Amino acid sequence: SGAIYVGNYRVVNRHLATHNDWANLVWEDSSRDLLVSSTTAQGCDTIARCDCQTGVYYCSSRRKHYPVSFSKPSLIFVEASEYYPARYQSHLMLAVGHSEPGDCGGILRCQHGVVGIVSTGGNGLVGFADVRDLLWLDE
Ligand SMILES: COc1ncccc1NS(=O)(=O)N1CCC[C@H](C(N)=O)C1
Ligand SMILES: [Zn+2]
Repeated sequence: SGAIYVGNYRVVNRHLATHNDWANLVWEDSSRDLLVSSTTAQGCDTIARCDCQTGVYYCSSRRKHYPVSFSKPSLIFVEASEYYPARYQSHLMLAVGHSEPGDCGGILRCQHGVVGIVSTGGNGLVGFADVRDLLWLDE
């Protein structure tokens, strides 16, 4: 679990969005596993606008932060799950690191701000949904 809170927006994994997220929907994209809902309170986070390929993510299944080198956002094949059919997920960045399904929503940050959230994993890999190209989150 986990979300990004920026301005009057809440960014969550689309497969973990609640009834309240869908009732206050701003934008969603199944191919990216992202959903953004509106909030009444001002958020605590800020978004990186950079090309960093290293950073630190929070792993709830270890209660620890880990440093990572990750690939540039790209279209990657993701096996079928209870939430989606087998498909290509876009804007996904991979890194070597521990993750379990409940780790989705953990934030990946660099020195500039939030880069993305955990969205995929397995066999010593962890995949993050990028949010740096969503410029409208800042206005
Ligand atoms: C070890 O398993 C995981 N670890 C972290 C996050 C996720 C998994 N499991 S997953 O990649 O199969 N995943 C399951 C939930 C939906 C996700 C999606 N973005 O399509 C894909
Ligand atoms: Zn950066």
